[PDB]
Amino acid sequence: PVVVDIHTHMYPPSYIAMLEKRQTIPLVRTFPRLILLSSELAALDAALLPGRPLSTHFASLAQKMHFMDTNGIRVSVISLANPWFDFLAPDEAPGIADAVNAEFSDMCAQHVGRLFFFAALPLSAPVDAVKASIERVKNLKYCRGIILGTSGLGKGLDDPHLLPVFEAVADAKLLVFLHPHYGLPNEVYGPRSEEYGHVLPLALGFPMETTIAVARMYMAGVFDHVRNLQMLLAHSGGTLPFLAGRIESCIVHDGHLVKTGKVPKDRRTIWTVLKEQIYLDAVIYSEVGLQAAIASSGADRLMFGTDHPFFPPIEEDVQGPWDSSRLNAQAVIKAVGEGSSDAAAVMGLNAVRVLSLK
Amino acid sequence: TPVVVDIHTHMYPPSYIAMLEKRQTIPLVRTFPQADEPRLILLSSELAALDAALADPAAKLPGRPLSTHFASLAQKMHFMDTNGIRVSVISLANPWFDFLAPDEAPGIADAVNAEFSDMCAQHVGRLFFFAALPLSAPVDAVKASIERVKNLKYCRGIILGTSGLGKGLDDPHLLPVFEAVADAKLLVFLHPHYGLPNEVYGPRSEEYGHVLPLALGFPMETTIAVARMYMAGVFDHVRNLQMLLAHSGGTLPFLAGRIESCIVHDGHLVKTGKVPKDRRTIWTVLKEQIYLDAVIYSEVGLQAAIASSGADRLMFGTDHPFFPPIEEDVQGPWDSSRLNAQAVIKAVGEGSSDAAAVMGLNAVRVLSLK
Ligand SMILES: [Zn+2]
Ligand SMILES: [Zn+2]
Repeated sequence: PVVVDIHTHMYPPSYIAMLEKRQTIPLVRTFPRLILLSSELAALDAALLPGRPLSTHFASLAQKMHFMDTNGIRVSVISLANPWFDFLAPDEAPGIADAVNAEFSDMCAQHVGRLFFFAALPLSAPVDAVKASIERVKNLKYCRGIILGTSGLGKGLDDPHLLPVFEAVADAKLLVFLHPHYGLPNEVYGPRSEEYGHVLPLALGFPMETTIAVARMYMAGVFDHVRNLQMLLAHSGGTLPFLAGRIESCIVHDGHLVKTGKVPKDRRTIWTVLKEQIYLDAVIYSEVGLQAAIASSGADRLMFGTDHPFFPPIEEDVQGPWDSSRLNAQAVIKAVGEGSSDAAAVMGLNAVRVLSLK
Repeated sequence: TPVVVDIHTHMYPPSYIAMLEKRQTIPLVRTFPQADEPRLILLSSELAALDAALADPAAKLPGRPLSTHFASLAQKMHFMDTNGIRVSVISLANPWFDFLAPDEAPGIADAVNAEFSDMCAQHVGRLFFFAALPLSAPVDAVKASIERVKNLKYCRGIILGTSGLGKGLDDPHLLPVFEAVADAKLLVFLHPHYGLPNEVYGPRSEEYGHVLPLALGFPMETTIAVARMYMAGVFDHVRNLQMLLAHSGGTLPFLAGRIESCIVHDGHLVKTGKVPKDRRTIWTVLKEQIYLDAVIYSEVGLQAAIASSGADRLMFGTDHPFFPPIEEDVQGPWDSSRLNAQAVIKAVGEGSSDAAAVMGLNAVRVLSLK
């Protein structure tokens, strides 16, 4: 069966030009260096070494195909990487989103049958412009969904003004790939965080941000309001499979919510949402986490990803197989067994079915 | 029939409650004219509701109800009898002595710890305790308190929060505290309280009750604190340190793989020699120096915890009395306790050797509960 990577990124050339133009994070400059995160500010100021290196791996389509060929991946569903268009002024974002989504469509056309994309949306623009962009991207060749950050329009996913956006994407039958970026306020990592490289913001901040975003969305009733909405969660839902039971217990034991009628007997539990409206990527690095994800959403709702090109080997050949991909592939084998139907499903067949790649 | 032990179960002695009643800023206990039962206001996430309640009689009561269960030893024993628990290892709840002034802290801690010992003496064989420390005081005052704690009947460990001496658990000033407790063979029960900066929950945070700070803030706090300890090499510098993590390690069993991948793929750490071949992985630490409570509410989470630390390193708890049933006239076991017992049964099977271990025999062995 076919191996599909649904969590894989590129920065197209026109997007790169935007980051070198910028004065504040997010930005790109030579010391090029990719400085995307708030946690990287202290290292940047000391260097004005900071952030992570900008490589050919972000920008080159040839490099993407080579990665796929050397890591046993047949199909990639590529997306613009964080932070997308969030920093752009409301009047300019639609035009830039258009140009970038056009570049992705054109890239996919270069390797017919091996490349599809999640489109990025001009979420700093008015809702009318966002809806216009949605209608445009659903008619671009090779587009198979939307990538969305946790901040939504700027006030998170429980923002009432975002509901028409959710409705529009759902009605268009576009899968929403939710992806972190803002992490947690750097103060939580304490006065020694610089000593630990990027480990705390990447290993903890990102998945925690995703969990909080989805929990807010769930608590605000978004999934009930937009019943046809389907969402794919980055990094196996962040921590959601592990905390789902705790969330449920805290809800049913919340005095205020129960007494104010927010916990009716017929409420759809987070477990139900996890099985009905949520897909999970398998970017989790261990069969321990992966088994929890499978138990939460079902093996028919888990999808292999690599997070290419963010985790290259540090000492091994960057042109050879990547450990950061192998770890996830091995997690699948260890959890459900090599050659099994579950393995085939997670490794690509689920994505083929859900994204109509067949 | 195997002994059932609850290792995550709390009390506030009347003297401690008296301190909170006198406080003008969180943490505090306050009575409002609307209700009769006092309000327990412990968390920074509760400040907005507290300020609104002080300025408006129509606003919702802030914090949670200060039920009699917090101070009543009789109600603790009733709870144990009605929930099939033979032994409780009780502990002062958050925020312990963290808020006390340095000068006063050691004396108060010593007295409160003495009170816990005396409570345990009331029901011999059924009650043990984790002691709390005066961590706002100088490190040598803390070490003096650990020495006293060593001498107390029924004490089997230390409970503490994530702030340490004030700079978190990776603070090198805290290393001798870990050394002293480890040398004393006192298990360290790490428990959340401080959560996350409230802005992370967004502008509609006040609409979701306590769900976000309790369901997310608490376990995330625990995960961050332990990850900091791990990255700072605390588990390597104090090889005999044994830690019990609240709420099945927060999120650690689910993120352990991600943490490991981020380490081995960190350019800075690899290039500066911080990822040597002989590094003890988080998986190794989880099997060798970490115990996990089973306060996770689902077999899904529980199975991940078991795979991470092993069935011999998981311990049943209830978090009594923080999650009472909301509906009146309710009889029998608390749902919040029953959920955890059912999670164990679903994960490892009723009457199994693993079930006996998680439900009490692990605690009996590790904490020498006879
Ligand atoms: Zn990514
Ligand atoms: Zn507790």
